[PDB]
Amino acid sequence: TKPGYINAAFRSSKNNEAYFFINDKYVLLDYAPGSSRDKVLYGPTPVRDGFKSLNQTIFGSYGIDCSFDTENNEAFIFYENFCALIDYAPHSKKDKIILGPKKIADVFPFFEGTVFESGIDAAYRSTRGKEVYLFKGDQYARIDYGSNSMVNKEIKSISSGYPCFRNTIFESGADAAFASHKTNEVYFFKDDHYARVKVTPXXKLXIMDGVREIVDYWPSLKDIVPL
Amino acid sequence: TKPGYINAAFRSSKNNEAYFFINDKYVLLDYAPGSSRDKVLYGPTPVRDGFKSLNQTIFGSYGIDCSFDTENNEAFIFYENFCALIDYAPHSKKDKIILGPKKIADVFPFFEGTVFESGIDAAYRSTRGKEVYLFKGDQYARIDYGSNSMVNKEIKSISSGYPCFRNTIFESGADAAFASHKTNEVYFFKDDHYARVKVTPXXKLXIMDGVREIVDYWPSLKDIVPL
Ligand SMILES: [Ca+2]
Ligand SMILES: [Ca+2]
Ligand SMILES: [Cl-]
Ligand SMILES: [Cl-]
Ligand code: NA
Ligand code: NA
Repeated sequence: TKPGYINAAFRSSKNNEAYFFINDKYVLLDYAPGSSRDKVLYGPTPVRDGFKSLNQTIFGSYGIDCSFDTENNEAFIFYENFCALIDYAPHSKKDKIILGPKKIADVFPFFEGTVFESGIDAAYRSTRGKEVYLFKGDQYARIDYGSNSMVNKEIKSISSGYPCFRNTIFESGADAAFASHKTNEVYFFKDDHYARVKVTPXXKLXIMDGVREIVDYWPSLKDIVPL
Repeated sequence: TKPGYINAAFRSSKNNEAYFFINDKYVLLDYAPGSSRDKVLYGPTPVRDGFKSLNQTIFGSYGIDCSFDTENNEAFIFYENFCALIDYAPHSKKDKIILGPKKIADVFPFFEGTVFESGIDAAYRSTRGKEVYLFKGDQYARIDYGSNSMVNKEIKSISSGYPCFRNTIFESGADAAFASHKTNEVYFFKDDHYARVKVTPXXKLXIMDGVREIVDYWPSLKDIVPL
C-alpha cells in the first residue's frame, strides 16, 4: 500500500458500516451497498484518538495495516509482524484490546515460516462458519479462527483460487479488503481501484462491473482518497 | 541472551535498588553495592502483572530485552526493534508509558541503517550529563538523550572502548547492564557471569576482582538465576 490509500478494512456489526484504515488513521463509512446514499460517519482521524485503548501501543503509533471482523464487536488488527484482537465497541465507543499485541506467528502458529509471518496485506470474513481468507503478495490463506488452523491445508496463489482476478491488478495482491453486509459480496482495494466481487465457497465466480475507482463509487471519499 | 538469564537492567531512583529483566518477567532488587545484604524486593513476576500500564503491549507479551534509566522515575525500555519511555513510579506502583511503543530508529534516528535499528543488547546510564552507552554484538555507541545525538561520531568496537574486556567473555558483547548508585561503577551480565567495572568517561577501565558468578555475588538470586 502507498501513502494515503486504504491499507486495512473490516465490516462493522452495525448494518452497512465499515472501518477503513489509511496511514495511521481511520474512516468510518456508511458505504451504502446496493444504493448510492454513501456518507462518512467519522474520520479521517488518528487511530490513537479514535480507539483510545490503542493510543499507547504500536497500532496507535503506526496505524493498522490488515484486519478482519470475527464476530460480535470483535476484529483482529495487524501492523507488520504483530497482531491484536480488539473490541471496537461501535455503540459504547469503549474500545478495548482482548488479545496481544502478539507476533502473528505466535497467535497463528501455522503461519510461522510462511510469507504471512512478517505481515499480511489483506483479509476478509467468510460467511461460512469461522472461516477467513488472508492475502500476502500473490499468495492467500483460508483459515478457521475457532480451530485456529488452515482450512485448505495448503497456501495457494490467488489466481488458483480467484479466477475472476486473472489478468487484473488483484492477481498479484491487494492493499485491503472486507466482506460486505451483502451476503457473499467482498470488496478488494488496491491503490485508487476497488473490485466488488461475488464469491461462493465453490472456487469459481465474478467481479461485478469490472475494476473501478474508489471515489467514483463512493463520492463521499472524493478528497479523502488519497490522504 | 539464553533463557532464564538477565536480559535487561536499569537503576532505580530509590537508593541501591535495580530492576533486572529475565524472559517475560522481572525482579526488583536491593543489590547492595560496596556493601553486602542483598535482598530480593519483588518477583520474579511477569512484566504484564508488575507493570500494568504495559500489560497489553509488546512488553507485557514478551518482556524487556534492554533498558537504561534517564532521570527521575523514568527509563527507556526495549523489545527487538521497539522502544518506549516509561515512568516506573517506584513509590506508588503507578507506572505509565510516556512515549511509544515505537521503533528504535524512530525515537533515535541516528540508529537508522545501524546495527542498533533491529534491537539493542544492553545499556547503562553515564554519570556524565545525559549520556548513555548502548551495546549490540561486539560494538557499542555513546548517545545523549538530551540533544538526541551520538556524542561519539562513530559506532566503535567494544574492545576499543573497554580495554579491561579484552580476552573476556564481554569483548563479544553483553546480555544486560546498569550503572550503580556507587559512582562510576557499572555491572555487565553474560549468562551466569557478571563483571563489576569501574568506568570513567575516558579510555581506561578495570574489572574489580575479575569475572564472577552472579549468584556468588548476590546470594539472594541463587534459586532464581537461571530462571
Ligand atoms: Ca494492507
Ligand atoms: Ca539484552
Ligand atoms: Cl483488510
Ligand atoms: Cl541494559
Ligand atoms: Na471482512
Ligand atoms: Na543504568
